[PDB]
Amino acid sequence: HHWGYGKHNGPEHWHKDFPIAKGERQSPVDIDTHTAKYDPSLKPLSVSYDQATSLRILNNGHAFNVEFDDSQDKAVLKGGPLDGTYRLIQFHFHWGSLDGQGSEHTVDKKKYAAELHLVHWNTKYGDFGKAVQQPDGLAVLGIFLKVGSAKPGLQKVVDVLDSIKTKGKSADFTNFDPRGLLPESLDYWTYPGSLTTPPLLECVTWIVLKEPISVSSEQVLKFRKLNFNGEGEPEELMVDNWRPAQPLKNRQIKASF
Ligand SMILES: NS(=O)(=O)/N=C1/NCCS1
Ligand SMILES: [Zn+2]
Repeated sequence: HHWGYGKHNGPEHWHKDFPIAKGERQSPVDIDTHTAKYDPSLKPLSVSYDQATSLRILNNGHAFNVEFDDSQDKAVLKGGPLDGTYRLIQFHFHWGSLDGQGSEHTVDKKKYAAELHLVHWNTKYGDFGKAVQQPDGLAVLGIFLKVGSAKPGLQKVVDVLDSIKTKGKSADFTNFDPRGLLPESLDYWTYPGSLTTPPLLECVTWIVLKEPISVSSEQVLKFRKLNFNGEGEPEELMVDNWRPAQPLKNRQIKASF
């Protein structure tokens, strides 16, 4: 009976195996744009993905991860609220069964069709596993997806999904450029939070871009053809793999703009 997104194992049940689900800095959250305050102490955000080196794509039964070679300082996030350098290790998405839902964060209660998470770890801790024992161990760059025009930079991901339909399948996925997934503007909101999947660790500085990217209906429809189940098992489409907004508690959301 492991965790998932269904009636009997979904987000309302995670707290039994992962009590931090009811913690003081859980994610995602609703971003109330009128209560968010501009912070002139934030330095410019630096997304440096030119030497990023993707290696593989994997269906983990919860989403798909595009994994990077993080053995050297290549694809990094710096600046903004961050102290020091954070290295990209993977990205993945959360999405819905319908275009009117799928994002994890919300903006004045608005749900987007999907949300992209670029996961980075603080290099002062040496690797990802040590970083997730630290309150400033991770930085996740969150980007909203709306349905409209296609995102050309996403198509290479879309086109490999047929080869990883089911849980545990993976494929070679070299030379993917994550710069092709970024909107024009780097205007963001930031707050301290957590991973949004078990184990829900409270190690994340969230950086959520204000400008969504547009993807086409055909692109998101291909996400929704993935499966939560493994091969040869009854089909459960991989849809609505998002955690709803959690209590803000004693936090302030800051704006960079
Ligand atoms: N959705 S998320 O990016 O906050 N969750 C994660 N769990 C494992 C590392 S990334
Ligand atoms: Zn995520």
